Amino acid sequence: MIRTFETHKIRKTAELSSALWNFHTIGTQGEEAVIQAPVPGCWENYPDTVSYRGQASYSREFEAKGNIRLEFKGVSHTASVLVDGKPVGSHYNAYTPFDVVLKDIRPGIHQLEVIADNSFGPDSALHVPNDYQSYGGISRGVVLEELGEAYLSWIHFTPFLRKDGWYGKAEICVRNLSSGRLDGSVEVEIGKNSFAVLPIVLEGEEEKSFSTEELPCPWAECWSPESPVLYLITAVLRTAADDIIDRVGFREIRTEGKDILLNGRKLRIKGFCRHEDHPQFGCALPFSAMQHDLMLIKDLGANSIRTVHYPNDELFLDLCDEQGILVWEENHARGLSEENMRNPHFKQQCGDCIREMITAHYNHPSIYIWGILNECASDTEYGRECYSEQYELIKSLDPYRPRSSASCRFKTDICLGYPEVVSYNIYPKWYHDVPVEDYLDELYQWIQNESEGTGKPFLITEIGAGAIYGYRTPAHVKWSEEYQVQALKEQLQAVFSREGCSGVYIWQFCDVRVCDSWFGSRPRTMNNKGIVDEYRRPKLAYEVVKDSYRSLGNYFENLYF
Amino acid sequence: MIRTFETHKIRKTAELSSALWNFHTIGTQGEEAVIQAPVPGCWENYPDTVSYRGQASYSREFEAKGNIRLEFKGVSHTASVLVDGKPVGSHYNAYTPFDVVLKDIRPGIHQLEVIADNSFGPDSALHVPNDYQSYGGISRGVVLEELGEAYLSWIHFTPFLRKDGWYGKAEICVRNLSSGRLDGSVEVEIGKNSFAVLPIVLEGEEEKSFSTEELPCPWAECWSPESPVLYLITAVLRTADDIIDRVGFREIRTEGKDILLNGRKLRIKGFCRHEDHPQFGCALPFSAMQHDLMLIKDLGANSIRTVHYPNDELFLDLCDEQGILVWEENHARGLSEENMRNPHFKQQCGDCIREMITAHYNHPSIYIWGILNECASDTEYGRECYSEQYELIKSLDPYRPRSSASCRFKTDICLGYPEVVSYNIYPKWYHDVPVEDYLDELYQWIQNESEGTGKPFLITEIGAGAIYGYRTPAHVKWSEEYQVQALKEQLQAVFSREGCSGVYIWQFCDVRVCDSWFGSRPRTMNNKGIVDEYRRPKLAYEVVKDSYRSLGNYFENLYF
Amino acid sequence: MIRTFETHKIRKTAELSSALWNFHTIGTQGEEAVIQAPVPGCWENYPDTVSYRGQASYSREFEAKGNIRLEFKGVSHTASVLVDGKPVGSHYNAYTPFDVVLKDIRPGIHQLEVIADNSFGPDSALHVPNDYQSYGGISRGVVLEELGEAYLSWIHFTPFLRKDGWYGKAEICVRNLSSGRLDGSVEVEIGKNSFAVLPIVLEGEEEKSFSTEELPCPWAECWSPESPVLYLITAVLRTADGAADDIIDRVGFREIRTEGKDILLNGRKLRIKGFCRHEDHPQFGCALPFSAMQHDLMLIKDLGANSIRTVHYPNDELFLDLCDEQGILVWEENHARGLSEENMRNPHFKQQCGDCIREMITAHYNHPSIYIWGILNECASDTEYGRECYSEQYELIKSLDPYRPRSSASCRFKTDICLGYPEVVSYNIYPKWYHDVPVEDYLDELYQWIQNESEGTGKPFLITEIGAGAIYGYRTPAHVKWSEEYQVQALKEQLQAVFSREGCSGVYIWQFCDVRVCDSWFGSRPRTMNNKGIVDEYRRPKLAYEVVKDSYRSLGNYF
Ligand SMILES: [Cl-]
Ligand SMILES: [Cl-]
Ligand SMILES: [Cl-]
Repeated sequence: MIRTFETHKIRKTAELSSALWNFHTIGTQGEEAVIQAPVPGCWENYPDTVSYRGQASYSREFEAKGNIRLEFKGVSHTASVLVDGKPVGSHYNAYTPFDVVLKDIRPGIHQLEVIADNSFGPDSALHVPNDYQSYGGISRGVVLEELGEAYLSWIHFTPFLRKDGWYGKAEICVRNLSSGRLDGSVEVEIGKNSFAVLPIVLEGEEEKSFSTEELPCPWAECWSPESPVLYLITAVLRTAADDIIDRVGFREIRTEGKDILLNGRKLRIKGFCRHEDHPQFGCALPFSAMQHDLMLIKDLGANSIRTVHYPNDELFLDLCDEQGILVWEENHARGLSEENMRNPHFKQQCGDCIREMITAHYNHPSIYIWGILNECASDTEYGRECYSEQYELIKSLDPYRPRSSASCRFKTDICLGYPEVVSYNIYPKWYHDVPVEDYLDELYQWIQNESEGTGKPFLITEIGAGAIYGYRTPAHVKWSEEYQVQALKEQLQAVFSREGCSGVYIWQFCDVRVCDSWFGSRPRTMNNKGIVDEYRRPKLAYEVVKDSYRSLGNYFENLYF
Repeated sequence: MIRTFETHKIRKTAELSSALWNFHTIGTQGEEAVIQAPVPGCWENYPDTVSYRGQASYSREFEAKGNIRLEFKGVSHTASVLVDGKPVGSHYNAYTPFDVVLKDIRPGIHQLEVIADNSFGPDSALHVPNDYQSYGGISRGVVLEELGEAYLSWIHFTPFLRKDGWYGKAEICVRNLSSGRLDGSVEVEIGKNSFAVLPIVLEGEEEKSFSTEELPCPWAECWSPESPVLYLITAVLRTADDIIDRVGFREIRTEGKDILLNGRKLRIKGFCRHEDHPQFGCALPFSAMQHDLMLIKDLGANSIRTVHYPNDELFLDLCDEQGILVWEENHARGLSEENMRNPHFKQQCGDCIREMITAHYNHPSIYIWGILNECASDTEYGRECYSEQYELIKSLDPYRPRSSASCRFKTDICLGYPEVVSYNIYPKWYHDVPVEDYLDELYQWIQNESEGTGKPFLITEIGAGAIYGYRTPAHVKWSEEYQVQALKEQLQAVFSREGCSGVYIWQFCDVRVCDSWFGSRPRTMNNKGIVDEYRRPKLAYEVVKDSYRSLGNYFENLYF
Repeated sequence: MIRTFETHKIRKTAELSSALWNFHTIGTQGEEAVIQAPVPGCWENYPDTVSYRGQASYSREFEAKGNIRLEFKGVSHTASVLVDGKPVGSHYNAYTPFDVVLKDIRPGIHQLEVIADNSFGPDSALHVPNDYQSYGGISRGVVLEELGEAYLSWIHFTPFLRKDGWYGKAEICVRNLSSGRLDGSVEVEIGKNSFAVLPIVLEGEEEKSFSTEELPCPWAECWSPESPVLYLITAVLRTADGAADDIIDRVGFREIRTEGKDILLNGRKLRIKGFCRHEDHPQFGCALPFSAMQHDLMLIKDLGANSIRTVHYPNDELFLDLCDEQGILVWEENHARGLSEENMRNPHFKQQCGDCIREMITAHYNHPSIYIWGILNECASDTEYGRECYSEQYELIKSLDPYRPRSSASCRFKTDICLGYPEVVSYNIYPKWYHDVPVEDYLDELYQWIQNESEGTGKPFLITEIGAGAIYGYRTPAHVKWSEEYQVQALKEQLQAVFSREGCSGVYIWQFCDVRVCDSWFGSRPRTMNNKGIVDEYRRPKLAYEVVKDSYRSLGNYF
C-alpha cells in the first residue's frame, strides 16, 4: 500500500515494497549475515541492528523492459540506487520522495540494490544528533513503473472561491524521454466531470508544464473538517498512452488580519505535534498504526496535526484528507544553530526538501500551511537570509497557501515580517516557572508592539510538559503524570483565552525516541512529552486535553461583531 | 531509640522522641490543622505537607525540675527551641546534634515547642537547592536530661599502636552550672578495666577538659572489619554524673600511597549513601538502616561514604558493630565560589565541623574526615576555605586522615592539603571516554603536576543512571542494561588502577532531589542507585556484587 | 521501643531487641554461616534467607542475677527459648506475647538463644499455607526484667458509664515467687488521682487475682475519636521492703455497647469507616517499626477512615498504643483465616485458638481503641463441628472480657448457623469482584436473609470485607479487571451500597495495602501478592485511593 487510492490505471506499475528484501550491513572486512528484512522498515527494529549507525544494503529482483521509473517514497536518510550493479541514482533526506528513470533496459530479470545510510557527519546538514531519531532503511514504499516514450510527471490542481462559486485551475508536467519532438494532448477530468484538454508539444528530452485556464466548477462541494469531500482528478496523455490520478478538495485557505480563514470561516486550531515514531516500526509506520494514532487524536478532540519536523508519508496525508484533519507540514529542520546552517550543504538540502515536498504534496486539501526551519537561528542575520530564501522558494512553488515557522527566539526573532502567520514554541510551567498567561501576554504584546509580525494571525506551535508514564507521586513533582495534568490544564486554558491567538499544537502526541547525545535532558533517551506514551497508552493528562479540546469547535463563532 | 547502647546509667534521661507530637505549619492568617506527627519524622512524608517548604511547629509536654539539658540529634534544617513559651536556643544545619541547657526550672509540666524551617535563602549557605532534598522536621531523636550542678559534656578516647601493643589516651570535658567553684574527680573505665582517675577543678560556670596520660592497654583486642571488637568506656564524675560511649582499638594512617588499617594496606569497596527513603525522608528508623546495611553487605562492600553530611549516630553505631568503614564529611555539595562567599558560609561550615567531630570522635568505623564535596577547589577563595577547614579538623582530631571529593579535573589547587587525594569521575555516563583512559589521564596529572603526588588516591564517586524498570535491547542510556555495562567497565578500571586504594560507587539507592534539578534528574530523582528508592535491586546489582565479592579488604599480593 | 509509654518505673527492665543478634539457620544440608541480624526482624528480609522456611537460631548475651522475667512480644511463629544452654520455655503463634520466668539464676553473663520456626505441618493448626505470609524470626520486641520476690503480672481496668458519671473497677494479678507467704498491698492511682488499695495475701508460690469494687471517677474525661483522652494507671506492690514492684498501663473512659441494630460509643450511634490492615511491608515483613506504623496510620487517616480491623491476628501493642492516642477504633481478632472443617479438627486447633485468645485479651484488655473482639475469620461456620468451636471460643472471650461485643467475619452466605452467638453480625462480600452481581442487590439479599431467616436478626451488622484487586500501574481504556480503573469503579459502587444499606453500621475495606501471600496461592494471586490494597505494598496510592477518600470524608463518625 502506497496511497489510499490508485494513482494509475493506464501506466503499468507494481509495488516493490510490502515485501522482504535481502539485507546486510556494510563497512567491514569479514562476512555479514544476510537476513530477510521488511520493506518498508527501519533496521533499528531488526534484532541485530537495534543500535546500528552506518551503511547497509537492501536488494531484491524485479522484472521489466524498456523505459522504467523506480519511485522511492523514503530512504532513511542517504540513498544510493544500483540497478544491475550500475549506480543510477542517489538521494538525501529521509522524508521526501525521489525517483530513478532508466531508458531502454534489456528485458528480463534485473537486480535492484539500495545502499541506505543513517550516518551523521559533514555531508548531512539536516539529519544531525537531535531531539528525534534518524533511522536507517527503506522506511516508505518503492514502486516500479514501466513507461513509454513520455509520461506525466505530476499534476497540480488549485481551487478558487469566487463570488459566484468554485473555480479551478490545473497544471500538468510532461516529460519526454524520446530524443525527438513529441506531440499529443492531455485530457483532464475531475470526479468524472469534463475539465480541459491541453495540447502538448515537447522537444526531444524536454520536461515542461502546461496550464489550463481558470474554469468554473459549479458541481463542486466544499472540503472542510465537517465535510471532507474529495474528488479524483485524472489526466490522460495521448500521443500518436499514459495517466496520472490524484485527489483534490475544494477549500480556500487565506489570512485576513489576525484571522486564519478556511472557506471564509475563522479557524480555531486544536492540534497535536506528531513525530513519525513508534517503538516497533521506527519511522516506518504501517497504515494500521497511522489510523490508530489518528483515532486517538480524534478521540482527544483535535482537528489538526503538525508534522514535526519533516514532511510526512503521503499515505498519512491521504488519511488526513479523508477525515478532515488540518495539517501544518514543514520542511526537514529542527533547532539548527547559525553555525549548523552554514554547513555548505544546508541551503541545497533545504531547497531540495522544499521542492520535493511541495511538488509531491501540492494537492492535499488537508495541508493548509507550509512551515520552515523549526527553531532555527531566526535571530541572526545569516539565519534571516536563509529564512528569506526558503520563504520565497515556497511562494514560487505555491503562491496561495500561507507560510510560517515555529520560532523559539523569544522577543529576538528578526524574521517575523516574512510569514503570513507568526508561530511560537513556548514551555511556561515546564522549562520556565512563570504563569502561562503572563508569559504568553508578554510575548504577544512584544509581537504586536515591537515586531513586523504585528497584526498577523498567531499560533502556539508547541506547548506541553514531560511525564514518564507510570511515575506518579502525591508530591506532583516534575516528570510525574500528576504534574503533567496540572501543566496542560493551565497551558490550554491560557492559549484558548489569548485574544488574537488562532490556537495551539500540543507538544506532543506520543513519546518519541531521540539521539543518544540528548540523554542528559531526556529520561529514557526519549522525549517524554507525549500525551500518550510510545506504546500509545494514555497518560493522566489525556483526560485533561480531551476535556479541553472537546469543549471547543473548529471555528470562532461568537467573536465581537 | 537514640544509640545502640545506653550512654547514661547515673544521669537521669528520658527520650522525648519516638512519640507523636502536635504539628502545624505556620505563616498564614487563618487556622491551620493541628495533626499528630511522628518524631523523628520529616513532614514531607505527612500527607498534607508532602510539598511544604517553610516553617512549622512541633510541640509536646515534659516533666522536669532543676537544671535540665534538651539534646536534639537533628532538626531539618533551621531550629528554634521554646520552653514554656520562652526562646532558649536555636540551630542551623539538619545533620548535626545540638543541645539547650536551662538552669533551675520550676518543677512540674513544661511546654516544649520546636519551630523547624526548611526554607532556602540568604540565611542558609549549606542547605540550598541541590541534588538532594532538604527536608523539614525533627528528623532525629530528642532527649531530656535532668542535671545536677555539673555534668560531663563529652569524652574522647584515642588508641595508639606502639611497638609493644595498644595504648590509650582519654580526654573528658566537664561543665559546671553553679556560680561557685567546683572540685571533684572523674573515674574512667574501658570494658570494666581500670583506666584512670582525674582530679577536677572548675571555676564558676566554667567548661574545661582534662586529659589522662598515654596508658598501656595490654588487654585490648583490635577493631577491624574481620573482627569489630568494641568496648564501653565509662566516665563517672564525683563531687553524681556519668557518660558512657564505645571505642574500638584500631589505627588509621597513611604511608606513601597506602591507607593503612592496623598496619595492613586497605582496599575500599564502598557505596555513597544518602539518608533518603521514600517513606521516611531522611528520618530512617533503625529497621530501615539495618536493611540498607544488609543489602550493602550482600553487595560485598566494606565501606560507606556519608554523602554529603554527617550521619545519625545510630547509623554509625551499626557500622561500628558490623565492621563497616566510614568516610564522613561535613555538610556541603557542589557550592560555587559565589555560594562559598555567602556571609554565613564559613561560620556554618565551622559549626558543622565542630559539632560533627566532637560528637563522633569515638566511632572506630570513621576512618577519614571529608570536607567540601565538589566545592570550588580550583579558586583562590576556595583554597582559603579548604585551608581553614582542614586546619580546624586537625585541631579537633589530629589523628585521622582528611580528604575532599574533588571534581576539579586537573584544575584543583588544594591537593597539597589533604592526606588522601579523592576524585569523583563519571566516564561512560557524563563523558564518553574509556574509563581506563580517563582515570589514567587524571592519575598521571595528579602524580606529575599536582601537590597531591605520592599520596593515597580514592575514587569517591563513579557510576551511572538507570530508571528501574526501563529496559531495552538497544541499551540506551537510562536503561538498566546500559547501567550494567557502565558499572562493569568502571569497576574493572578502578580496581586495576595502580596507586588507587578503591572506590565509592555513586550511589547505593535512588534519592529524591530538589525541583530545580528536574531537567537532568528523571522523576526529580537522582537515579544512579544500584537499588531504586524502594531498595529493589537493578540489573547492575549483580555486576557490583560479582566485582566486590571477588576482592578482599586488603592488598595482600602487592610487589615486594 | 516496646510501647509509646513507660510501663515500669520501679521494676528494673531493659530491652534486648532494638539490637543486632547472631543468626544462623539450622537443620539444613547447606552452610549455616552466622551473621548479625536485626531483632525485631523477619529473616525473609535478610538477603540470604529471603526464601527460607524452617528453623533458625537467634542469640545474644545478657547480664542479670536472681529472679528474672524474659518477655517476648512476638516470635514468628514457633519459639524455643534457651538460657545458658538449657531449654526454659516455648510458644506457638506469631502474634501474641509470652514470657519466661527464671528463679535465682547465677550472677553475671548469660547466653540467650531463641530457636524460631516458621515451618508448616501437622503441629501448626493456625499458621498454614494461606492468603498471607507466615514469616520467621523474632518479629516483635524482647524485654529483660530483674524481679524481686513477687511481681505484678497484669492489671485490667474497666470503666462504666452510670447515670451520675464515670465509674471504674480494677483487677490486678500478683505472682509470688517466694516459697514463703506474702503480705502487702497494691496501691492504684489513675492519672495521679487516688483510686484504691487492695490488701494482698499470697501463699508460697501463688499467683492470684484481686479486684476492687466499682468506684466513682468524677474527675474522668471520656475517650472518643474526637477527643482520645488517655490516663496512665499505675499499680504499686508494697511489701516489707517498700515499693517493691509496679505496673503502668493506659486506659480511656469510653463505653461500647450494642442496643438493637446500633453500635453505641458513649451513647452515640457509631459509623465504621474502616480498613482491613495486615502487618505486612516489603522491607519489614511483619516486623514494622514505629515509623512505618505511623506512616500507615497517617495514610489511613488521610483516607477518612476512623477504624482498623486486624486481619487476621492480634497486632503489636505499639500499633494499638498509636490507635489509642489517635482515637482510631480497632476490631481485633484471634489468629485464624479460612480454615476448613477438617483444618479445625487438627488435634492442636482448639488448644492453639484458646491460647491465642487468652494471651490476646489478657495483654490487650486496657486498650480503649479495641471496641470489639473477632474470632475465626471465614472459618467453617456452616458445619456442626465448626459451630462447636465458635461456641467454645465466644464463651472463652466472655469469661475474659464480659463487656466488649463479639463477632466473626463470615463468608458463609445464607448458610451460617452461628449468627445467634455474637453481638454483631459481620460478613465479607465481594460483589463486582468475585461475583458479577450489582452490589445493592447482593447486599440486600444477604441482609434480608439475616433479618428474616437467621438468629442474627435484629443485631448490629457490619461489612467486614469488601473490595477489588488492582495491580499498581496496570491501566487500560478497556477497564478490565486488575486495572486500576476497574478498581475505581468497583469501590465506588461498593461504598455507595454499604453506606446506603439500612441497618448496616459500616464497612472495613479489604484492604489497606497489597500483601505478600504463600506460594500455594499464586494461581489466583498475581505477583504472589493479594492485590486488593488501596495503596500498593510500597504504600503508593492507586487510582481508587481518591474514590475511597471522597466516600469516607463525606460521612461523620456518627449517625
Ligand atoms: Cl522530555
Ligand atoms: Cl540521575
Ligand atoms: Cl488479589
